[PDB]
Amino acid sequence: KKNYEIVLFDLDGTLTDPKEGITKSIQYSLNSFGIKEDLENLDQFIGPPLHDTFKEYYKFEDKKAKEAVEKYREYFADKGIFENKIYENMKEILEMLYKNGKILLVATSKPTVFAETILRYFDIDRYFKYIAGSNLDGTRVNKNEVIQYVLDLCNVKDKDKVIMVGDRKYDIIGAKKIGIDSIGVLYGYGSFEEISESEPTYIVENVESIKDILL
Ligand SMILES: [Cl-]
Ligand code: NA
Repeated sequence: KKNYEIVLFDLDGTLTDPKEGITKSIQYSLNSFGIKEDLENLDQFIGPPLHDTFKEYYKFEDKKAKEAVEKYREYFADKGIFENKIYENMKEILEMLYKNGKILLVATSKPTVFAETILRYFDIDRYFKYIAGSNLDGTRVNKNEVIQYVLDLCNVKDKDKVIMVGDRKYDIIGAKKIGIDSIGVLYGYGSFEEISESEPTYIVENVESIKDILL
């Protein structure tokens, strides 16, 4: 069994669930064009780019598609950003890791400002040394790039004591490009099919099981 000293976490689907704010932001946008939808029917739009949702599903023209994105962003910045749910038991495991002296980092494709806002909202920002996401109104940053960035801040030499925790293949692919171990979680947005096919170092069903691998 290996002793990991640096643990990286993705945000959405790993630490916190953004379902409420994302679906409500889409609903608000659709409403702006007179389209009524139940939030349950918008869950499937958590993940793909908004362009695909408005263009491929709602068949909005390129111009109407940008107006839809603007309305989404308006609601998200105002209220959507505060509509997240922390996964049950995550605060406890972060506290346990931190108290054992592990360095905890966030490496996410979500904009940094949003990641920091959310971690601050749940009073868990304090457990992370560095938090790295993408730029607001910028290009979505790839996972290997944000993982490398955050390790470089720690001036890491022994990459064997580093591990990435995430709920999507993108987290595992990122980890493999960097040459670090990974935990693929199943309680987020990645299916067992997806996670198992990405071949992470470990697979966990729930938050509590993270303890068994890291401690
Ligand atoms: Cl990557
Ligand atoms: Na995620």
